[PDB]
Amino acid sequence: TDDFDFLSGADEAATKLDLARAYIDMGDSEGARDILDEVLAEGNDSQQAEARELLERLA
Repeated sequence: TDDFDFLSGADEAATKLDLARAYIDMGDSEGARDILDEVLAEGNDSQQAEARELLERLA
């Protein structure tokens, strides 16, 4: 069953890191930034670091 199919905080941050990259590829830096900010709050230390890297490319 799919009764318990839900994603695990880090899996969500991982997805969001990739979504953020897609927004960047598309030139929507505002859309990328909003998603990256979620990673800052949600991701582990590595994902937070990566999100910070991506945020710096936007500046």
